[PDB]
Amino acid sequence: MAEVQLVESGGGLVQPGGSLRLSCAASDYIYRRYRMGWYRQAPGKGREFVAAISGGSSINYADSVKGRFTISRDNSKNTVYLQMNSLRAEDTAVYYCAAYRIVSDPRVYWGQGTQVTVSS
Repeated sequence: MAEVQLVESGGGLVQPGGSLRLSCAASDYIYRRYRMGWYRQAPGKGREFVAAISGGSSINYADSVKGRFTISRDNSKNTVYLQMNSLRAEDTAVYYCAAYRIVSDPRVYWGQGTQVTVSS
């Protein structure tokens, strides 16, 4: 059998113009072959794409974060990072890591989310 685990950290409270760095640590099964993405959801709104990496396609960013957020990964730690710069109040949301491999797995795996609050 294989273990599936996604662990997010790095959320917190900052002011407009501030910055954060989120991390998503994945089990080996997931990290070696799945596309890994960040999504976010504010209360009352739908969940939306932020950025993604790996899984056989190139890095992709949502329009609303291009140039301000940067996704990367460290194979020695099985971890994906989201460097978040120039934060705006409208970036306030729960940020979720997700893993998906649509050619071979009918399941999307989600972390439980980390809260990002941008408030003056």
